[PDB]
Amino acid sequence: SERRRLYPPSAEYPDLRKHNNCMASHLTPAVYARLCDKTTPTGWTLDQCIQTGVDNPGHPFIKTVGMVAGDEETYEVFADLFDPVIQERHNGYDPRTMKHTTDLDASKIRSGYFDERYVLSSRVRTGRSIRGLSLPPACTRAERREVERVVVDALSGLKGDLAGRYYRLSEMTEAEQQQLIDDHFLFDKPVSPLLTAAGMARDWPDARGIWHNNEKSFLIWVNEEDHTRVISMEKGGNMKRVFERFCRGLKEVERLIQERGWEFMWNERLGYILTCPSNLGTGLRAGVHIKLPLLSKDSRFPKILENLRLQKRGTGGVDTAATGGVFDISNLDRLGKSEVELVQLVIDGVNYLIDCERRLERGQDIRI
Amino acid sequence: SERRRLYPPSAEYPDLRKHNNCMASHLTPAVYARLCDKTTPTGWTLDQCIQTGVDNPGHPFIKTVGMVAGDEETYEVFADLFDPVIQERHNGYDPRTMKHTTDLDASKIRSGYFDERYVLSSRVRTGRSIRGLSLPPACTRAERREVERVVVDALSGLKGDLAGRYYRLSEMTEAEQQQLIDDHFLFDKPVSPLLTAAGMARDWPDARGIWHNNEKSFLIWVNEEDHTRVISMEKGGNMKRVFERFCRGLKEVERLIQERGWEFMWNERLGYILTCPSNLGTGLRAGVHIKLPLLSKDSRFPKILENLRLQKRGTGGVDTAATGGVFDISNLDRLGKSEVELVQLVIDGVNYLIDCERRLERGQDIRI
Amino acid sequence: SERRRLYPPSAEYPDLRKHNNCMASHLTPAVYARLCDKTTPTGWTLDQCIQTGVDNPGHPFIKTVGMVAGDEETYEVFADLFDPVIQERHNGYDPRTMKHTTDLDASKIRSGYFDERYVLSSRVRTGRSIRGLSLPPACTRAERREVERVVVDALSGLKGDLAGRYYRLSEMTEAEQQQLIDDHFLFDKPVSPLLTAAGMARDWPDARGIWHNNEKSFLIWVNEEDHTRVISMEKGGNMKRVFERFCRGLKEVERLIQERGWEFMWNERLGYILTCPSNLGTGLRAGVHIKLPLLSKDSRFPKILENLRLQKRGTGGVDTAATGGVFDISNLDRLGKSEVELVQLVIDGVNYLIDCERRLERGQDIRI
Amino acid sequence: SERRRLYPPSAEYPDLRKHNNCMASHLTPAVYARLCDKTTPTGWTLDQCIQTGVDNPGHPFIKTVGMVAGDEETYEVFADLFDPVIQERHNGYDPRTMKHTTDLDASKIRSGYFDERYVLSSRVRTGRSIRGLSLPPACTRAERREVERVVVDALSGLKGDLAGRYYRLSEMTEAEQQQLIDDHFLFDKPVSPLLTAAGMARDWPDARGIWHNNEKSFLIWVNEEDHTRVISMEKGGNMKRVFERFCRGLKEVERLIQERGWEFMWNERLGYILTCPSNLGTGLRAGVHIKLPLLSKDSRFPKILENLRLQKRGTGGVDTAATGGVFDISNLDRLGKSEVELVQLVIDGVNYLIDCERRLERGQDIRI
Amino acid sequence: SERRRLYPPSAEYPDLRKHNNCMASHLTPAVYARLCDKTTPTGWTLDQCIQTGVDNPGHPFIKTVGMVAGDEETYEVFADLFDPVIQERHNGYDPRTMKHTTDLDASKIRSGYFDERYVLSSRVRTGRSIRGLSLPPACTRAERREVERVVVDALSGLKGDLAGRYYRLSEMTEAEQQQLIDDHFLFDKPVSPLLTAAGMARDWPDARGIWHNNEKSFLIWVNEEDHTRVISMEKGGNMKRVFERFCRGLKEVERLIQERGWEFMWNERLGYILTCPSNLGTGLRAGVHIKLPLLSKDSRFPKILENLRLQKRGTGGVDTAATGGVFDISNLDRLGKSEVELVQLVIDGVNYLIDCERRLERGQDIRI
Ligand SMILES: Nc1ncnc2c1ncn2[C@@H]1O[C@H](COP(=O)(O)OP(=O)(O)O)[C@@H](O)[C@H]1O
Ligand SMILES: Nc1ncnc2c1ncn2[C@@H]1O[C@H](COP(=O)(O)OP(=O)(O)O)[C@@H](O)[C@H]1O
Ligand SMILES: Nc1ncnc2c1ncn2[C@@H]1O[C@H](COP(=O)(O)OP(=O)(O)O)[C@@H](O)[C@H]1O
Ligand SMILES: Nc1ncnc2c1ncn2[C@@H]1O[C@H](COP(=O)(O)OP(=O)(O)O)[C@@H](O)[C@H]1O
Ligand SMILES: Nc1ncnc2c1ncn2[C@@H]1O[C@H](COP(=O)(O)OP(=O)(O)O)[C@@H](O)[C@H]1O
Ligand SMILES: CN(CC(=O)O)C(=N)N
Ligand SMILES: CN(CC(=O)O)C(=N)N
Ligand SMILES: CN(CC(=O)O)C(=N)N
Ligand SMILES: CN(CC(=O)O)C(=N)N
Ligand SMILES: CN(CC(=O)O)C(=N)N
Ligand SMILES: [Mg+2]
Ligand SMILES: [Mg+2]
Ligand SMILES: [Mg+2]
Ligand SMILES: [Mg+2]
Ligand SMILES: [Mg+2]
Repeated sequence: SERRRLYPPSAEYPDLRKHNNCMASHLTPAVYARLCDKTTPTGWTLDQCIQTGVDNPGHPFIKTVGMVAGDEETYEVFADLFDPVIQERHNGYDPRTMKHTTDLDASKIRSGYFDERYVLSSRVRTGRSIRGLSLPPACTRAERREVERVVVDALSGLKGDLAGRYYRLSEMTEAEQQQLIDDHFLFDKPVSPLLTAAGMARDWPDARGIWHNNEKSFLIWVNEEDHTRVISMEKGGNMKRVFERFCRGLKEVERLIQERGWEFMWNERLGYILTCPSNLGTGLRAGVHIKLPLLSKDSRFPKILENLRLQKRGTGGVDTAATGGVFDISNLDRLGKSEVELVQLVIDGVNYLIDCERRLERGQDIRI
Repeated sequence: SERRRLYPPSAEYPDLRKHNNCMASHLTPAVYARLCDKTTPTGWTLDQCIQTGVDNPGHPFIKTVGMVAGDEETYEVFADLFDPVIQERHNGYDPRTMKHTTDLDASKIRSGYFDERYVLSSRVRTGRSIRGLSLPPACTRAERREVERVVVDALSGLKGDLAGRYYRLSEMTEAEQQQLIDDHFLFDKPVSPLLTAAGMARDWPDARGIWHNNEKSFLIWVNEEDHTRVISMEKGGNMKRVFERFCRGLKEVERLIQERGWEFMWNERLGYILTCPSNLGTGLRAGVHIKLPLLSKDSRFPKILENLRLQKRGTGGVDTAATGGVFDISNLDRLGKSEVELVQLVIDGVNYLIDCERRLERGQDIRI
Repeated sequence: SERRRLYPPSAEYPDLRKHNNCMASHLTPAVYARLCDKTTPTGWTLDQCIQTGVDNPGHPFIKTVGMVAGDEETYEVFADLFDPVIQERHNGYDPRTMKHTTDLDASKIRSGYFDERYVLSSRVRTGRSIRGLSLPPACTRAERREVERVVVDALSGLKGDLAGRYYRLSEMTEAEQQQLIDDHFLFDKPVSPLLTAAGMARDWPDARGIWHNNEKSFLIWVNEEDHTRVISMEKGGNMKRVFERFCRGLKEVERLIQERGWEFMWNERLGYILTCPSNLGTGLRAGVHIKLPLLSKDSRFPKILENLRLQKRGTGGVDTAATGGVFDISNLDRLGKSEVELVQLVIDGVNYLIDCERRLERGQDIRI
Repeated sequence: SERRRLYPPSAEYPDLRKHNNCMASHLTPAVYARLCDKTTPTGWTLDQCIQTGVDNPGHPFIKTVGMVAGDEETYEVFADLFDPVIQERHNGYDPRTMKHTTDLDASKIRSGYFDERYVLSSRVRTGRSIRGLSLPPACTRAERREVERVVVDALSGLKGDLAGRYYRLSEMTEAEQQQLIDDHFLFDKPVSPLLTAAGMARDWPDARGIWHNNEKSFLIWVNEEDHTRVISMEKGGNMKRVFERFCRGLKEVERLIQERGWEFMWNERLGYILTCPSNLGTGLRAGVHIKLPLLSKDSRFPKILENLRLQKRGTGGVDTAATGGVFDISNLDRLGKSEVELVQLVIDGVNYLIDCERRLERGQDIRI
Repeated sequence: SERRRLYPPSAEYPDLRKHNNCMASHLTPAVYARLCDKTTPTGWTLDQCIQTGVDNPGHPFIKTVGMVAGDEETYEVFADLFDPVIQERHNGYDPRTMKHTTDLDASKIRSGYFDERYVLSSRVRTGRSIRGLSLPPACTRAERREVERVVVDALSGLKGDLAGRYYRLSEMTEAEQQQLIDDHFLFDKPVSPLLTAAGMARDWPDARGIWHNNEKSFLIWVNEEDHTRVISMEKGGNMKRVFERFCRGLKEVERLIQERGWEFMWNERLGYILTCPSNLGTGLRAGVHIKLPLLSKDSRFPKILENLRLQKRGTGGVDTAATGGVFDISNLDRLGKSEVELVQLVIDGVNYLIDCERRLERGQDIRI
């Protein structure tokens, strides 16, 4: 009968009295009640959006957004809650008002060769989603396999230095996977609290893989946390070369993907659409491992990092803790700035941190 | 969204831990859960069926059914709950298995003349509903006005001794209504707990009325608790004449109503459909007021009345209390027996009560 | 078939040729026809809105609105009929044009101490509804129980002077309920014509209760006529202290209710949404009992009360009559004025009344 | 809203207190209420079925059925009312139980030559409906034009003696139409009470016509009262030749119609479906005009005609009255008997009438 | 279940990596994804629109549009893809912005008499569609037969010189059809790649025909590639007479068609709606066969033709190749210019070609 009553929205309201994520900070009964009936065309709902944040009040060693997107329409359907979260997460960028700009030209990255005695590694990463296919939080098995096929067929066309091979996760022995992970190449096993709580570990390891070139300097993760993750690595401090290779490889990958009639999720308001709102815009993370000695001598690190808009994760893995003083330092914000700007910002911040190696002098300037 | 959850049926289950009506006795969580989604074509629901019983755990000075019907389909839609209630209320008659038979022949009711020193009044009543129109618990204003028009137009054709007039309740002064009520002719004001709790007092006194003959021995209540209530009264103990007049007048009224294309609610399983399950079948109540000085001398009355299947109400209605020793004693069951049988049963029971009035002897036989 | 015809709206139009309530005054065939198809999302309809007014043309000893709301959406869905009624009931306030403002500050209400020889009691009351739950006229059993649980859990957090206990109506003996009612604390039994006609007495006494502090100066009625009624009472003429306690207790109750994810029905156009349109806005009634020998000497009372915008009800109960010259005099209008303004208005009116009623002089100024 | 009530079926029940047609005889409130919601796939309803009977209580000089069909499905959808009417109209044939048989063989119809001094004309007629197209009572303009095109294209193939031409009613001058009607060839103007009341005169004379052979002994009415009416006429009493020509022409017409992918409405339970239930089965009417001076000498005619199952219409149509003693005497029943049987029955009845006509003796045997 | 996923639009995107038609040039993944859900009221879809272009990447000896329309609504529903195609196909005409104008006046077309030693034939053609009926790509058998009936009935009214006869394709022997085709009168057999791939050859030769006058100078193709194709032919270079006859015959045909209540597909934005977007606007093709000896001497022919906006097809048939040096040279664009303008343009271009024979001089001016 239509006379039966539904549970009022406040009855479903989550208990966030001890949570410490942006979703919990920006979620109110009014917003929840307003959005609790809406749904994206593929069936994504607000509860599925905020489940990861509800289940994870903490999650060291960083501040978590606590939300994910199930498809492209999510960011538009639930904008009333995503917009404040995006604005807070990206230090003031306002998706409602301003637009995002992207340029990939390493030529404007003049300089950018770190001290080889302090870095030991440099990486540049981005993510990409295929339009028309649900994101990992919501994708079914068929959609995930479709993403894998599209990406593999497109990547088969890479030639020259970028020429490489695809390795299916389900077809590689445990020893090979462990070796790849320990070498910082392959993505870790599905143990991240966000990955599990959001539902991105379903059907593991089906349809996940890694496509890498022979030198293993160019890599592409398929179906780990985004549809694709394009990575350029180098065991050194030559961020300039890493970024140049990353730019050319990304351009080639985009061209080959678009050749087959597939286009990437993208809108000028948000840039490139990805699952975590923290990866919107460029989705670019340019970072470096940093030397164990000397940087072990820092005391007021968090304030300096926050003022430089740099995020510090432990050694390999955001879910891990720094061992021996080695830190993965990268940019914090990815939306509102272009890739060249973000890479230059990372270079400047890391150079500032290096200059702050006061093993011979004293005093830190912080220098907001 | 379709992902929202409804209140489970047990959440709506009434609290009947102190109720004393047949609905409360025969209502169980399984039945409520099974029937809580169903609804009659006009929108009647189980909650509306059992509201009067839920709101009225007590209601002296009789045992109440605690249910009503909103339309003809109710008794079929919610039969899983009405059938046990009907069976218990009508001392074993099983609506599922057996059928109801009706005969209105005042020839086979020989005798039936009480002692004028003990009765002082004799009345015979029945009810009738117009098919296609909602019952008073659920009828809207338009439906009630339609019932009034149909009944008044049909009754305009009564001729001879039965010839009479219609008096609209909204058009009679308070003094006239009080005089009619105090004379036991007109129905009382809408104060009955069943009438109020079931919703039969909505829009009072709109479309309610009384059609009576000049001698006021033949009366018809329009829209009080059933669509029509046909009554034959006589200030005496001559039940034979009262029943003869009642039978002929009822036959004429039925003929005139059917002449215009309207038919009465009726099915051979239940007989004549009325709002209260206690009035099903014949819907016939034949009773007599009883002497004040004499029957005040009874002590074990309730057992004798129950064994004779006679119900005792106070003078001036069921909601009042007997004063001075005058009681309204009528038949208790109306379904499964024919009108002639019920009238003969009432006569036999009243004669037994008169015989038991032994102011000169002692000892009551009870005589189940 | 779709060729079947519906009863035209005028066929359902109520017969209000003798009614004396605002609904009857402002209801016209055009409005009824326009609104007779609409319905709130929960199924509330215009007929259910106006049933109480249709059934009750009179109801001394005050002028009745004759309408109720089944949920929050009602006031918006049937605004074409509620707006004129609200405007007339609240002496000119126009819900369409102007806005409502609320301030609960016991600082700006200086003075407010009556004469102990003329008052004997001072009370301040307000009502509150939980958003997302149907109002008492339309609420089901599950919704009523949900309201009770939310309110009881929230009120369990009151500490200090306000600390108190909840008493369930179904679990208190008749003697205790009678003692509480006779002491002016508990709400009366469900006999009010409005309460019965509107359908607010369904399932009584299930899920109704009273939460009061140890001193019984702070009380909260649960599910009588609104979802909650917050009351602060004191046997004396010290309205200042009563209002201060009322303000602080109300603020604490609102905070505790909102802590659990529930919010009160409220919109700046109408203020706080309640069942009766006469309680909209602040929903605040500040009143005092009156000494028996004294105000019994008044003769032109009604004009003075109307000019002061004060309502006069009998001793305890709007449905009762004044006995021994003891009157419950409170403010008449609740929407368009703030709580401080209403309390000051009540104080000024009562002080004027005390200044009037001259056993040593003669002549009443009326003083519009 | 779904809470609005519909007019109860008895409110729409027709007033048949003075009607004298089979529909009025066999229509009861129960049947009307049961069937008043049903409808054929094309939208035909019971009211449209019985409109002609409701509007025409009388209609001399015969007994009328008072019903029509809007399409093939009607006879199945409203069988609960058509079946008793068909049974009464066709002297006991039971559509529910027995089946209809058809044979068109002019070999087994030996004899059949009336007295040329008494007949002056012999005619044989049948009707046919095209399956998939609404009947004249319900057909739209497009459907009527489709019927006309199908019939004309099929009839263009008639060769030899049957070769003829189509004449469109809208393209023939009033003088030509009057001459054709007065010669008993063309159908009369749309003035029949049945034709007008049922709705078969809509858009007249659009898409109506007559296709006749050069000798005008073979004719086909298009869209007058059935989709097609096949007629074979002759002057004199040579019924055998008329029936032989009728049979061969009908067979050829059926073959040509079926060649184009169209089939006739037909089911073994009812035979050939036509608008009026009186034309079901064979739909065959074989009749003769009869002598003016002579049969004017009959006195007990109606009983003899009824006992012979012969119907007597006036000359120049059913709606006219016999002039000068000339009568159109044909078979009364068309369903349950085969065409050969019906023609033989007509011959036997007319021969009996001739034998009883001779006034040289006295006494009529009636001879049921 | 609603949780099942659909193939993403890019999965259905056609593979056009080697196609050479305007649809392939102007089709992009974004447009396909945007339009792949839409559909005209009759069920036409984008895939059905572009099937012919997808299946035919080449098709000498001209540039093909690669699209067709299934009904009138197509050009509006899929305008996002048809508009750029129309603009490119009609040398800059913008359907979104500008409007189309039509005038058929053979008075303002003075001159127009070619050299009889170079032409040997002149023809003027247009197409017309009946509003409310699906176009040949999507029309069912019933719709095609309806078009045939409407056109034949209308054309039966042609009188005088234009008087002619209809010849049904299914009723003419192979020899007659071959003779008509070889004489350049009848349309070729259904072998055109566009006709087959678009679905215009379904049910061949049902409901196709040719209506021509006795002199065979005025012809009308029924149901070949448009609903109607009106043609005026004449051996020789007297284009003025051909165009005059064409104009008067077209006006008469339009009048006769409109007399019966049928109107032609037409809107001022696009002109006359036809299946191929290359025939929009006037739908007019005025052309001439050209001399074999002399025009065989052309060397830079294609550039001259393109600059003159003239299209060159082989001898009879767009799908055939020029034999012996005889070419069918007509106007290329049909939308944005009026019929008189197009005919004058054709005359000027053909005269320029004649003057460029240069059998006695040297040098071609091209003369854009
Ligand atoms: N500067 C770096 N040098 C080498 N490896 C890195 C660097 N930054 C990240 N990685 C590798 O990336 C993997 C996953 O890191 P994660 O915190 O998930 O980064 P992301 O945000 O790109 O997922 C780790 O196994 C780590 O070894
Ligand atoms: N035997 C009787 N004699 C006189 N009046 C009677 C008798 N029985 C019932 N009544 C009258 O009928 C009225 C209503 O009685 P009630 O118990 O409601 O009857 P019902 O069973 O028809 O509802 C009362 O005012 C009462 O006086
Ligand atoms: N000034 C007062 N002093 C003591 N009790 C009061 C006062 N005003 C109202 N009450 C109590 O409130 C109860 C209900 O009063 P009612 O007319 O319903 O007011 P409300 O409009 O708040 O419901 C009564 O039982 C009465 O005793
Ligand atoms: N035996 C006959 N001879 C000549 N004409 C006849 C004969 N029977 C019928 N008709 C003609 O048929 C026409 C219509 O008759 P009608 O009663 O409508 O027959 P039907 O019921 O078959 O339509 C009349 O004009 C009448 O002249
Ligand atoms: N100038 C012309 N003279 C004679 N016949 C022509 C001429 N132009 C076209 N045709 C005839 O038209 C027929 C079909 O030509 P087609 O290329 O389909 O033109 P359209 O675009 O009008 O269909 C051919 O059989 C051809 O003989
Ligand atoms: C650790 N997280 C969550 C976040 O960035 O807030 C990732 N999206 N990787
Ligand atoms: C008193 N009652 C209730 C009952 O019979 O149970 C009436 N239906 N009158
Ligand atoms: C007495 N009433 C009715 C009214 O205020 O009109 C209450 N709502 N309490
Ligand atoms: C006269 N009628 C009606 C009837 O047969 O009842 C015709 N159907 N022709
Ligand atoms: C040859 N074609 C295709 C085209 O014009 O592109 C025809 N529509 N005739
Ligand atoms: Mg990661
Ligand atoms: Mg009663
Ligand atoms: Mg109250
Ligand atoms: Mg006829
Ligand atoms: Mg062609």
